[PDB]
Amino acid sequence: MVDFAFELRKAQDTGKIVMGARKSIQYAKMGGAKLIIVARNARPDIKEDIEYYARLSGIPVYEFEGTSVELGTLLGRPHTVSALAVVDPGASRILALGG
Repeated sequence: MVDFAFELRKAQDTGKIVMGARKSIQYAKMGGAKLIIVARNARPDIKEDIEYYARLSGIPVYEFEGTSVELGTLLGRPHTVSALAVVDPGASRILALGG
């Protein structure tokens, strides 16, 4: 099974990700990510904008089952992260979550 926590870290360390709602929306807009991940408690309008821009470009969106606190912690940050975009999956299987 594709293990979200492990593969996300592996993408972070061997590929390229960008963190936060601001950059995640930008990258969805420009068609410059391969997956957008949102925390379950991402702000409704931010979820909706991400889902919309990703749909325009054919970019899958995956909702992480935990909070932005948990997502931040997984990503090695002492702050919330409510969304991120995987630009390059590196050696990871993270894009399998896009279905």
